[PDB]
Amino acid sequence: EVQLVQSGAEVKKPGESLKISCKGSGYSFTSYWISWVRQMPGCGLEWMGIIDPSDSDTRYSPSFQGQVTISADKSISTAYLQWSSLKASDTAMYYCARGDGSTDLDYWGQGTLVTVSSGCPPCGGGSGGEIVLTQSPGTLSLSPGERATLSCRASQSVSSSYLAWYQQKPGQAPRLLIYGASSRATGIPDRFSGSGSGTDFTLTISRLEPEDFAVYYCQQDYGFPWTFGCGTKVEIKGH
Repeated sequence: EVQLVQSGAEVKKPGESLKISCKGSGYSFTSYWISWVRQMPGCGLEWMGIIDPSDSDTRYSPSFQGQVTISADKSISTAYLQWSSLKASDTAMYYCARGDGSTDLDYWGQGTLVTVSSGCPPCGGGSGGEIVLTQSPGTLSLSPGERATLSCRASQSVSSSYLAWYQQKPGQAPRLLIYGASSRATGIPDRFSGSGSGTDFTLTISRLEPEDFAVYYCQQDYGFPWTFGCGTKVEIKGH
C-alpha cells in the first residue's frame, strides 16, 4: 500500500526555523511529485508548493515563495518543508500529498501540527490571478439517506482531467475521492460520483451514509498556483 508518514507535532515561537518531513513508502519515490498543503485553524486547504524528487525542481504558490523551502532526499524517499522564520500565522496542520499529473493528489500524509505563539485567505480569491474555485453552498444540512449534490465553479475553464474532489472527515487528513472530474479513486464507495466540464462541476452522493458527514473540497491542478475550493460542510439535519 502507498503511504506517506509525516513527522510529529511542533511548537515554536515566531522567528524560529523549522523543518518537517514526509516519508514515502510502497511506491517509487522519484516517480511522483510531492505537494505541501496547509490548513490554518478553521480555514480551507491551501496549496503551498511542489517538488519533483527526481531533480528537486520546485514551484511555489506566490503566497509562500520566499517564506518556505521544499526539498527532498530521494535516497530515503523523504520530502521536507522548511521555514527560515516562522510567523504567528503559520499555525496550521501541514499535509504532504503525492501526485504525478494523472490522478491529482492521490495519497496524503496524516498531517503535522505546527503551532507558533503570539484569519483565512479570502474564499473569493486575492490579487494574485489564481484560478478560484467557488463551492456552493458552504454548508449542507441533510438527513441520513438523502441524496447530496455539491457544486464547484471555476473562475476560468479547467480541463476535466485536472479537477478533483477530496473528502476530509472530522479530525482526519483529506483523501482523494474523485479525480479527473468523474473517476472514482480506488476503494471509494460508488455512491460517490463526479461530473462536469469547463467551469461547472458536481459531486453527487447518492445516499448520505453516517460516515459521509464531512467536508468536501474541490481542487484544480490545471494552472499555477494549484487551488482548492473553500469546502462544503455536509452535516446532519436537526430532527
